[PDB]
Amino acid sequence: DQVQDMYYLSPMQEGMLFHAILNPGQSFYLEQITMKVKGSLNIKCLEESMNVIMDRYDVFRTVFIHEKVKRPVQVVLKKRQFQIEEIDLTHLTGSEQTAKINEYKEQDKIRGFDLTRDIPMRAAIFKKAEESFEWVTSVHHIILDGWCIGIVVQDLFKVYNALREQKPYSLPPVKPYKDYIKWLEKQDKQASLRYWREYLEDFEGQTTFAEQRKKQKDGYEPKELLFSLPEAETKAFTELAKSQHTTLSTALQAVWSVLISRYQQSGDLAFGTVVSGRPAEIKGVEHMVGLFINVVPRRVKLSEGITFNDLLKQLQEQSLQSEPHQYVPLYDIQSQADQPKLIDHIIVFENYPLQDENGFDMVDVHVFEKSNYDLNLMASPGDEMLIKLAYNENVFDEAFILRLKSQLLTAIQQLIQNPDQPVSTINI
Repeated sequence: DQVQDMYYLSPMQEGMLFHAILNPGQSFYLEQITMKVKGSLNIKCLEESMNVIMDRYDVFRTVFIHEKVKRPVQVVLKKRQFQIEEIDLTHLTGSEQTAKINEYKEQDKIRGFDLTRDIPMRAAIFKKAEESFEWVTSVHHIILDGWCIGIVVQDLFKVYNALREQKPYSLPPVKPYKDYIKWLEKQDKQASLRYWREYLEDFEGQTTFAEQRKKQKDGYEPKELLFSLPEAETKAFTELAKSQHTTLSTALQAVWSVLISRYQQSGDLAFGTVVSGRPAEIKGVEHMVGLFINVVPRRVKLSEGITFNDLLKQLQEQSLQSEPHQYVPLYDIQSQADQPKLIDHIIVFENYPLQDENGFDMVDVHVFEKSNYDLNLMASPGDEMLIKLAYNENVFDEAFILRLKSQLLTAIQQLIQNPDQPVSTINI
């Protein structure tokens, strides 16, 4: 028997499987990480390590069954042999190499995975010269969300550097993903839907930045504007969040709420927020690897005279309230609102972005994921906080995105200088 265990899918996994099967070739749920290596890499040993990781993390050994079954199940296989696709490009010119690697990345996006058979993760390493490699890893988020990859990479290099130097290693114990499925089977699914319904009671709908949306035919032209919050502002922003017993993520969502209240001319608004999805009742949940994070609606109410510190408190409390119900798929929430466009942009605060020795230099790490919203506000910590506006240029002009950058920066500065004044006083 190849099967170690078999159990049901989380609601989000089930939604993901259904949409993946029905929309093949479209890059859904696919993350592609490109690592450019400069230095010595022991590929054979890297492969050995990957297979240690295969046995360490049950999600990599999981496949899915949906045919001739009453309800889909995920099956953990006792052992699965991983193999790196190693490609030697050394006999090609530099332009040939790049074309070769882009060709691979483009066909890889279309290929996706057959979730009923494949390991939902693969790796190709391209050798371009003696000490230069390009290492493309693809993964399906039904087994591992984007905020988990770092954990796995860290363990992979720990195994790798021990194996190559012939040293012993030990790794901390990790709970299996089934433990999260078991936690989910104790939750009251109807109470969680009721939570979202009541939270969203009487919320009416909103096209964000409607007067700025280009009304063109459908299509996605992905663009990005990257910028940073200067260190002194970043410091004061962080101090304010700490002093108010909240997070940088919540503080940024609060500032964004003020900006959107002005464009929408309204005090009742919504946007999507990526939440961790990790239940505190699950001892050791921070070390688990699998699909946890979710996009949920954030609804913000701005009354007359509300201050920034008021807003920080309103959002911090609702985050905590929401925590037992973060497993509900957005689709099911939107159906409880008879509003398929309840939200149309999101805010993503990523504490530990993969994109910032082992005997080599990591020259660059780039992440690709397909875009599901026409505007995405993305931020990560640092001495100067890193902010990205990722948008669909077929909808928003670059000039408008640039105005949004200067408004966000001036709104941060003004709300941290006067966090106890009505946010209606801020000049944007």
